[PDB]
Amino acid sequence: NSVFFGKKKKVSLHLLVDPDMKDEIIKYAQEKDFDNVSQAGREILKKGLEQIA
Amino acid sequence: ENSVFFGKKKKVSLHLLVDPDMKDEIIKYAQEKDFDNVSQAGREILKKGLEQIA
DNA sequence: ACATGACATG
DNA sequence: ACATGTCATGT
Repeated sequence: NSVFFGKKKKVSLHLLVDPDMKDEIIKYAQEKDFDNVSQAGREILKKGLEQIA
Repeated sequence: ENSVFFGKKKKVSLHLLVDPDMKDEIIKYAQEKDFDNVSQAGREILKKGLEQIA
């Protein structure tokens, strides 16, 4: 991850979520990701994905 | 308005950049489970992820 | 590049 | 009210 030559750019993920859900993600971002919400969203999505398989 | 009084919550925008590989995975899940509705797949996935945390 | 939203079509 | 995308502005 992070910066390096040829690294593929990220793609826009845009969706509507419940207020409570977005708030949990924001709190999580402030405590673990330096308030970077999109970073927090990826970590949580990754955690959600391994629960699928 | 009405639905509001009974607890129906208006959804809010979550906009973030994701690695192309992860999006392909959210999309494959949307295909298998939500009739390709990526937003709905993202909610279900995010919820499972949040359930870990707390 | 990336992070956030405001615009902008179906 | 949703779903998805592209612009635009400040990092």
